[PDB]
Amino acid sequence: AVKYYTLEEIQKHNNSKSTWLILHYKVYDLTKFLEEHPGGEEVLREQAGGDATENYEDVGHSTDARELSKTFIIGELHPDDR
Ligand code: HEM
Repeated sequence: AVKYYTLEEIQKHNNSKSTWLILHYKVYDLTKFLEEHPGGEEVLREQAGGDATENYEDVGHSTDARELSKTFIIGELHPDDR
């Protein structure tokens, strides 16, 4: 099965308690990854609650980074909001 979230509910996860963001229509919960991110947490918090696909691809993450990102996927963006 697959869980779908709307932009409306995703935007609510941008506080000290929860940090979600969208990348290529997938929703990631990076709450616990903020302090481990080699790129720092400020760059993630700034994109929280929205689509950060361009900024993500702009930096050109390595293969290993993309493999690791999969562990943080909690669902996908609802088809109606794409
Ligand atoms: C999906 C979660 C993400 C994972 C697993 C992740 C992982 C990493 C890793 C492992 C690196 C080290 C370099 C590399 O291997 O490419 C890195 C660097 C970096 N990340 Fe991320 N990242 C994520 C999302 C993002 C997002 C959304 C942004 C910005 C909007 C971002 C901005 C950066 C920057 C600026 C660097 C440093 C690049 C440099 O020093 O040249 N990352 N990230």
